[PDB]
Amino acid sequence: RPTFYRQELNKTIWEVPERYQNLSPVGSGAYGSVCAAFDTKTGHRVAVKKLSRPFQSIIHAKRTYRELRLLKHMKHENVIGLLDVFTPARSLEEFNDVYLVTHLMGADLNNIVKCQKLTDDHVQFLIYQILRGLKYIHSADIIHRDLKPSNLAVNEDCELKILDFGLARHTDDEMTGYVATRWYRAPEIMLNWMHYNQTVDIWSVGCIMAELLTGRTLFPGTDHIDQLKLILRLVGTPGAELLKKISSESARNYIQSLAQMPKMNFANVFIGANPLAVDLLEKMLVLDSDKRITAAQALAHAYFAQYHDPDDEPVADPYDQSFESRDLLIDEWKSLTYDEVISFVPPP
Ligand SMILES: Nc1nonc1N1CCCCC1
Ligand SMILES: [Cl-]
Ligand SMILES: [Cl-]
Ligand SMILES: [Cl-]
Ligand SMILES: [Cl-]
Ligand SMILES: [Mg+2]
Repeated sequence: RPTFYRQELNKTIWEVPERYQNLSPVGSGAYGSVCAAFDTKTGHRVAVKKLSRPFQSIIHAKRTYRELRLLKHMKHENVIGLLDVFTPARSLEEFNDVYLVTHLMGADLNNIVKCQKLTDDHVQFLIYQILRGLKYIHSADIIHRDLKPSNLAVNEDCELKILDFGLARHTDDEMTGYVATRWYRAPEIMLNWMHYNQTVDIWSVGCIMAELLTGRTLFPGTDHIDQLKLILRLVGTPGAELLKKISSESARNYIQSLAQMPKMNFANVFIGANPLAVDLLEKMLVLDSDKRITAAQALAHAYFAQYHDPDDEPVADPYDQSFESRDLLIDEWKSLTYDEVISFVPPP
């Protein structure tokens, strides 16, 4: 057990191992209560997150367990991973706080890139890395649900990591109005058309790729309905095949109230873009999710010929998420979380 020291940060007392020095509050709070630090064992600048009393309810206790399980599993160059997890408690009986440590992320895609279009070579490399990480995520049967520029960390060498695992689900209010947290969502999850699956994340990648090519948001809707109208103008109104798959009777009735429209010519929307990029966008931005390209298929598309290497695009170890359908009491979720803290093994 390391020696811990105490200091007042973010309105509470933080107690951390001596290896972490120069703690300073960082960020806006979007990912929790976070400080930047220098890790003297590894030489890295790190982010340290404190979960203060996270066993206050069944919902919070299970969410804490979920975040630790997901972060402990993710081991891929293009996905956030866990450097350390610790508690100052010496036993289960005094266990109350959890701290998580990762690499410190400087910039994201949209603080760096807002209002600006990038060169085609840059677009190839950035989208390639998103798809490489997504192939890994999907091979573990995890659905991200919230890919957007603010969740993509990027360094000076254009290297990228996917963020946002195990946090609270987004609220109705967070999704209302002229807001970036809805502009990247697939129509079937935005409007609860049907039981969705991992294909929702490929729609989001298409929206991100379009924005890197043009410098502009693809579907900047002022509300859910305005956004649906922007989507259907580009990709066309649904045919009878997809209408049958919309299990919501009320949503199906609303769709039929709209005049029918054909799919637009993407070469006349994305004027001047690499024809191979136009082709890939047509395969991602398909209304019927069953027919969208997968991450593994997209890595083999000719647009990525200068980066694709099928011997260096790994998949994940199996991820048991049977806990997600299990009902337990607060103290049982707490004991499961403690076991995962004490069993952590750091990376090489
Ligand atoms: N759970 C997370 N998803 O994205 N980022 C996350 N956290 C950031 C701060 C350090 C802990 C991990
Ligand atoms: Cl230490
Ligand atoms: Cl504690
Ligand atoms: Cl964003
Ligand atoms: Cl597992
Ligand atoms: Mg999110």
